[PDB]
Amino acid sequence: VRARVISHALKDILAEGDKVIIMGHKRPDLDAIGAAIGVSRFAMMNNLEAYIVLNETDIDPTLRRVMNEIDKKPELRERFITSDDAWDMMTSKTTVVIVDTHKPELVLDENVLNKANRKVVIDHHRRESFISNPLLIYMEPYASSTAELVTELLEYQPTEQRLTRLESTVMYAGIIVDTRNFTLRTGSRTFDAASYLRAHGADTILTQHFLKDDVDTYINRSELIRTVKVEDNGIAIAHGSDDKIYHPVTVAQAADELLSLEGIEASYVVARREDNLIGISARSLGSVNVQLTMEALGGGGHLTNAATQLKGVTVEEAIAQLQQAITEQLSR
Amino acid sequence: VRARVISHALKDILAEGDKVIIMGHKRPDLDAIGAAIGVSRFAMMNNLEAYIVLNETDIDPTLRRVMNEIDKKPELRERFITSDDAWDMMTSKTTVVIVDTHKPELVLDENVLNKANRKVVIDHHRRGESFISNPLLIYMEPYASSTAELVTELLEYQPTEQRLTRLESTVMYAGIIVDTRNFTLRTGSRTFDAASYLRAHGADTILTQHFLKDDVDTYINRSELIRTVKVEDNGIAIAHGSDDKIYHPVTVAQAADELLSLEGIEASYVVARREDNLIGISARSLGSVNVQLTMEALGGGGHLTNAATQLKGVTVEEAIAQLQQAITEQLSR
Ligand SMILES: Nc1nc2c(ncn2[C@@H]2O[C@@H]3COP(=O)(O)O[C@H]4[C@@H](O)[C@H](n5cnc6c(=O)[nH]c(N)nc65)O[C@@H]4COP(=O)(O)O[C@H]3[C@H]2O)c(=O)[nH]1
Ligand SMILES: Nc1nc2c(ncn2[C@@H]2O[C@@H]3COP(=O)(O)O[C@H]4[C@@H](O)[C@H](n5cnc6c(=O)[nH]c(N)nc65)O[C@@H]4COP(=O)(O)O[C@H]3[C@H]2O)c(=O)[nH]1
Ligand SMILES: [Mn+2]
Ligand SMILES: [Mn+2]
Ligand SMILES: [Mn+2]
Repeated sequence: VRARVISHALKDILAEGDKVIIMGHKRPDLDAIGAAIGVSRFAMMNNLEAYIVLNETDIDPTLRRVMNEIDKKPELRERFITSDDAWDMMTSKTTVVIVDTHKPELVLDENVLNKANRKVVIDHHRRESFISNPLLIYMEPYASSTAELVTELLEYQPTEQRLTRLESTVMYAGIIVDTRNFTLRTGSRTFDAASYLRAHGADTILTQHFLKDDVDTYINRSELIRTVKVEDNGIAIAHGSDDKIYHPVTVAQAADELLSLEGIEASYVVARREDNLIGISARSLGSVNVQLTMEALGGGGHLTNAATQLKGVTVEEAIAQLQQAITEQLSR
Repeated sequence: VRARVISHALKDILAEGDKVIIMGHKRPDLDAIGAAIGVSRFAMMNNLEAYIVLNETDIDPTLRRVMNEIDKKPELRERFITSDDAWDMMTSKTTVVIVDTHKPELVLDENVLNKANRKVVIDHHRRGESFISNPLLIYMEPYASSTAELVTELLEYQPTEQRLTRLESTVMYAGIIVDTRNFTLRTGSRTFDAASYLRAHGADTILTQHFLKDDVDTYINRSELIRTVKVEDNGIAIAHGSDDKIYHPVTVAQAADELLSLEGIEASYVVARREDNLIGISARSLGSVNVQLTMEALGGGGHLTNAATQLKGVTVEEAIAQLQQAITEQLSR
């Protein structure tokens, strides 16, 4: 429906410009990069000239692995340009496309954004702040990702110049990342888009390769997990020893990983973050609402994803406050 | 369409028999069960009479978790019958459908098969020497992900008044997940089309996660093999269990497997006390390093990516040593 008209409607909004320039959000992830690459391709399909804005300093380790493939094995590189090159090349008929974000403060380059007279916003979140006077707004909160939304727009244009395998892989990876391998916000349309991409060469094992965790993170993550106590009621608590500082990501990951073990519906992981700060990551399948649990300990978030931080306490005191909160939350 | 043709042809063959009996392979997995279920929904969509064969001895831990949900929908629970119930109700007009196998000695009940007059076969394996005798229809597709994927396609072309239920599509979806290791093996656009169809009918991802939860204890175990690894610069990794401890062959195989999922690892070698006298080596590789050669050269063997060996007498630290030496060997040309 929307996806039907908006596709053709925007090859027109794009047909009316010298070039098209694409920007994601700062610290681009694979949804951002894949969505941009898609749109890149969507424009090329109408022989429109397209470039994606990326600076050396935006490219993190995960993205770095991607870009190495992009240099070693295609000609995808040459469509990536710096902020400067973007500015020094855009007129006022140049269409800027914003993918995977809607707040201007978050756009990869607010200057390249502000300069452009013709703005379009493709994002899959819900709407305060927002881009000024956009020629079009494709906001669809129920998609899994921006890469999904762009995938189903590709399916209307000149079938001629097809998605490369590699472009497909990266779009695919963005979907994998945002859905956690098809376990979150996945609808039939996610699978429709995954079908389309896989039809065009999307490599699942290369996708695995971009995403692989490292040894030390596994080891550190499992240190927390081997301490878990699971209650009959499905609540599970793991912890780090009070004398050891854990990186807050491996704590978040531990909490996630536990949701994949039998009998665990909600996970809480407690570990020293700083010299006088304890962190707790909470996670659930949706039966237990871990937002309430974190809010009652000074944190917050969403029903299945939440966290909090506590100062001055030892690991054991925070666990105590944690149990107090849980037993209070699930008294019946 | 081919599947449209097959769908419609199967409708005739099922309707002209007097009822349908559905049977997968021995120690059925979620795919065989998902597939059988889909076939029984297919039948119902044409007010045919369908039964799935399943004995209580034929239900592993995973499957029991699944039957636990099925018991809540009597309509669905009542479709499953035992080998006996099945034999005593077969006639000459009864049509038996084999799912997820094509090998007569792999069928769940050889007896029920042998009494079968009218037969159908749907599988995603490739033909071996043996084969179901004189089937009325054959829907094999060696490149598909699962029999659940194939059955799913056939479903798409039938009356939709009494649709595939939420619970039915969930089990079929689970079969696809097990067979493809969560869309990481032998997955194709058609696999995603099946998945989309299933998901459109309420296939529940959380419940599927439930069916497939790992054992806490076994996570921790596999964890302390992986915890031990040392990865050389060339991407060869070596993990070991203590020699005083003893590990399940599956814990070991899983550790070696799960090491490949880590960054910068081309090949894994896990080594742990397999008995009291014996030591075990599991070896895996992305596809580059030649774990076969390494293992063959230790009185073992397997395949380029998946090989292994056992060594009786030695103790781990020396088994590790024999590994280093054999590796150092094929490595330096
Ligand atoms: N009201 C309130 N809410 C809070 C507070 N602290 C955290 N939250 C909220 O609760 C969410 C829980 O994630 P986290 O456990 O703190 O843990 C962090 C972080 O450790 C985790 N994370 C970061 N990178 C990764 C990753 O590569 N993988 C995984 N599995 N998790 C990651 O996700 C979280 C960060 O993302 P967020 O979207 O911000 O998601 C946060 C955030 O929305 C707080 O003091 N007050
Ligand atoms: N020449 C020679 N070849 C050998 C020897 N041992 C194994 N092989 C061959 O190479 C494969 C290596 O797997 P494994 O590490 O020994 O590990 C074992 C076993 O631990 C593992 N396994 C057992 N259960 C499971 C399971 O539920 N899941 C998974 N992923 N693996 C399992 O699969 C392997 C056994 O099944 P196979 O299909 O036969 O797979 C074997 C077998 O084909 C040997 O001593 N000499
Ligand atoms: Mn993003
Ligand atoms: Mn996104
Ligand atoms: Mn199968």
